[PDB]
Amino acid sequence: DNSSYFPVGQGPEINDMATWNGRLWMTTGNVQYLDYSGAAIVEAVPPAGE
Amino acid sequence: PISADFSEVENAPSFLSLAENTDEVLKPYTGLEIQTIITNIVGDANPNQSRIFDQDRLRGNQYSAGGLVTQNAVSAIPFTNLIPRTIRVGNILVNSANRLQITETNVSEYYSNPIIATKLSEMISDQVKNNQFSTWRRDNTSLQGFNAFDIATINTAILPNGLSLESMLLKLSLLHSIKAMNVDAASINRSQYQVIDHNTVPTIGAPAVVGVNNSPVFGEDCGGNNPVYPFGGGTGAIAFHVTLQTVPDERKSYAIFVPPAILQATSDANEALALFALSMSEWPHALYTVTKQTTDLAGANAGQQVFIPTQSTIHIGGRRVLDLIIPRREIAPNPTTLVAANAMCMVRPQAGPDATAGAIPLAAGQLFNMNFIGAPAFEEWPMTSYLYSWAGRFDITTIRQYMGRLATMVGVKDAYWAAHELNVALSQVAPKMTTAAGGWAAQAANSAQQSDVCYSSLLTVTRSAANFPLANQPAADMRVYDTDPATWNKVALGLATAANLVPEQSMDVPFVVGDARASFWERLQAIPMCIAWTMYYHSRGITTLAWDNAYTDNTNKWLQKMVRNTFSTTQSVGTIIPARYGKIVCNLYKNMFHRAPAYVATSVGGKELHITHFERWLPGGTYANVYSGAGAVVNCFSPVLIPDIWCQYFTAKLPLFAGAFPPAQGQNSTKGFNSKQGLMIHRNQNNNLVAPYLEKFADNSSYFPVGQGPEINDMATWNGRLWMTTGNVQYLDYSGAAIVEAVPPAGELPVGKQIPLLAGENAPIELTNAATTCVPRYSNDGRRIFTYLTTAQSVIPVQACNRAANLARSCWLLSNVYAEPALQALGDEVEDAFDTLTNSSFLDVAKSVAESAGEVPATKALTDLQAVDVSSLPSTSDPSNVLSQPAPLMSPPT
Amino acid sequence: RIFDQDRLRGNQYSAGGLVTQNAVSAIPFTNLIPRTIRVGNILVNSANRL
Amino acid sequence: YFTAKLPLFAGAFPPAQGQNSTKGFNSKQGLMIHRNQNNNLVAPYLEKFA
Repeated sequence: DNSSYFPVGQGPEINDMATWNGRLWMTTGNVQYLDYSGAAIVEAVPPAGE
Repeated sequence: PISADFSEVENAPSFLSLAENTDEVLKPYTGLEIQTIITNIVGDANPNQSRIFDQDRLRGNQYSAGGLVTQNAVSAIPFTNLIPRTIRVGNILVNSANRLQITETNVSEYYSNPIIATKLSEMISDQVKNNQFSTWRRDNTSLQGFNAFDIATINTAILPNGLSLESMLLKLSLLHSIKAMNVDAASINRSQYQVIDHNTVPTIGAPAVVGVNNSPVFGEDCGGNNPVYPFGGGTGAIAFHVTLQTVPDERKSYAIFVPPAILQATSDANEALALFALSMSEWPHALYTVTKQTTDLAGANAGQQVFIPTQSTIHIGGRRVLDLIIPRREIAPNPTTLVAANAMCMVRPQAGPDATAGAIPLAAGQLFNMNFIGAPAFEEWPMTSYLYSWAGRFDITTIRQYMGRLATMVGVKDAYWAAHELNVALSQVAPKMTTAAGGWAAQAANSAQQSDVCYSSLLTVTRSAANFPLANQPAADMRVYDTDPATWNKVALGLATAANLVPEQSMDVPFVVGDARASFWERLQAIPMCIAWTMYYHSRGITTLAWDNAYTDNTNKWLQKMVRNTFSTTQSVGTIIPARYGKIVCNLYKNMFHRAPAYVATSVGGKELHITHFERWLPGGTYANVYSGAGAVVNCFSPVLIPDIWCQYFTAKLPLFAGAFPPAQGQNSTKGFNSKQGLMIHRNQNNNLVAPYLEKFADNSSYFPVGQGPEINDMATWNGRLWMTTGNVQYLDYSGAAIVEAVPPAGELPVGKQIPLLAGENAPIELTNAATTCVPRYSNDGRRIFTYLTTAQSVIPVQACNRAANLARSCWLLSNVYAEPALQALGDEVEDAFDTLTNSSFLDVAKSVAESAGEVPATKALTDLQAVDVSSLPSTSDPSNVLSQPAPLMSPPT
Repeated sequence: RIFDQDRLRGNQYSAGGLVTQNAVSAIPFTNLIPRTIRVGNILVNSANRL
Repeated sequence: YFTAKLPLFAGAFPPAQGQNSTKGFNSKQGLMIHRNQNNNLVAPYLEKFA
């Protein structure tokens, strides 16, 4: 129940293997930081691949 | 609950059964009981994702008396706090013609849980006594950055009462309730803007703006950029002191310390100081405003409406001027020079980010010039202007952390929750009803009747009679506790403690304090209060004009008692005592909702008693009454505020006379009670008037005997509702004469407020949105009132009482559900993984602090060793004890 | 006032699902015989034998 | 109307009877509501794998 907005008072859970996979996606040269619908998030983002 | 068949209404509980004392423990009413019924959100959801902007109505299918079904029928949530100062008129937004609402509080000292001096105080007295052997004036007694001569004078002459903290927590809760409007429009109800202005439509996209002193009309701006108190009309004064010596003699006794434990955040602490100063000066310091974009019902014309929060107009009296005594950064000799002072103040106060005009003008961010001995001149600021500047800077999320540190010093859980109960009780408000035949009505735009409003207690809210600042004070509406500066100073420095003051964790702060949903949730907490007060006033038949004159009248001895006992105007042993019949309403609440109201203790001679907000109202107000469709007043009904579907769909258990009319099912529809129930029909000299089966005493009292009034009897009241719900009742004397009270145009009943519809909604039909239970029985001059029908009109209903005929009625098509309580704690909280990684350490360090109130690692056994003459230490000859109440024994005869 | 107590009264349910409130029916019997009948709003002599 | 026995998802909607008309299954049945980034779309209780 945390798929697009986290439920109030809760945040992401520790899970190593998922973080490992996230590093695998990042270490490719063209990662894209978006949300569940595929829209932009409010944080500033690196020029692509940095 | 809604009834399914006549078998269910016939087996409903009697009123006396629900008013019995109940002994069991019960959970607090968080308002989420109503949320899971009128909303998509069962269980949790993020407020952003839920759009509770559209979750602001009761919805359902309705069944008509004629057999048709009206799908997607609707009803407004009755309560609000916003007051329009600019009403839409003729599709064009314009200035309000009517003066603003006001409220008054009776603040005072009362005995609280008994208080006792701490070990730290004993150590201080021993330090002084030991110091007396040496001709050295020395500063052993300094604590937390305060002067040694100050800790000595804060350690003297304790007051028995106890400590409250309640008025402090009121001011904080009112402020929070106002800043909670500042969040995005997606999570405030649409209806909340249109309870009083039914011709406007708010826009979802843009958040509301919270300003100060902006109002167009009746001088509501309190001097604008140059401010004054809205009520007194004056201007305050505030001064900061490193030490108590620089305080002028006229007011060295009223000084308050500002403990270092607040301001410990690396978050701006100059603001936390301002919010400590705000919570002890007089409230309101200015009239807050909520400006919101809105549009015409056609969507055509757009504008910025102005609103006044109901929290911003209630007067909690107190202190115009303050001396705030700031902690010292570095232990040191008292700063005879200035640079020794400023570079050693733990915080150096400065004005907030807003400019002000008038005498002593303040540029934004201006710095206060510190007070110290031998200074060239004394310096102070007006406090209305000092508070005007920070007024835009507070917000919900910072109040949450503030109160989170405040909780660490003193427990604030139960006290805050009770203060929040007072908040809801005094701020939520609803417009008076319009009589009609059908399901909707509203008063003419920008009329005096449109804006007239009432409390959850069915008492009307008073209006101002002249432009602000008000020249003269209104009567008190309710009485609250006060917070003594003296024992505050004692408690903040660990020198004193009480069982209600035990320190708590920052996580214990109740959920409303943080959330953006809090406005909606306050809106939902006032309904059960009206349900309780409504069942109370409707159990007896007394009319509005009759309550209105009751306190004084000499026509009947019973009526004077019946009002004198509902208000809190009694005392014993120097403390407040709860109203005698407020306990009935409290019991009635506990029995219907299976939830316990928040309470606070009063110590009568050391015996604690619980006061609830049901028991602390004061006499003076007019009672709630409906208006005609033309605007003429109607006196004849008992007091009413809300449609009875609210009363009957949200209670776990209910009184019999108030149950819903059952659905048509084949042959059966509705039915009435007869002589087999102990009842009997009234007849008079006229042969064309018929009154229902009623009590047998009804035969022998055209006038009630003095010392006596109408008695509870559910079934006769039910029959009275059956006569009323036909479209053509007649309200008359035992003889068929007209009563003195003003009566509705024929066949009309009070009905709930109209609001604009969304696509797919339908308006409520017939009596689906009316009040029905308000059956008059006691006239102003002591007569009974009878509901009559003509003979031919009378035949079907009487047979319905005899169970030989059926009467058609409308109903909601809604089933019954009532949840077990959603949360025990009164605070939301969830383990994170780190909470589990670091569990036990927190669990015992917590308990090791809760017992550690007023403790230090040095014990008397160590500090004895350093003493010169141990036998003469006062801690030896005076072991400390809890002070008794009203006062500790003195001068005993040996 | 049993002058007005001269009918069967009650609610009726239709085959189409509507409810007709305050529906009525006459008490069938009598003994009085008019010898002057109202006709055209104007009262006139009876045409029929006793 | 012509089967001796039938699958549950295909049964007829029940007749109105006094208060009751038709009703739906919830989390007590093992189901749960779908929500997305949009705040103005709601989907029924469905499977948990949904």
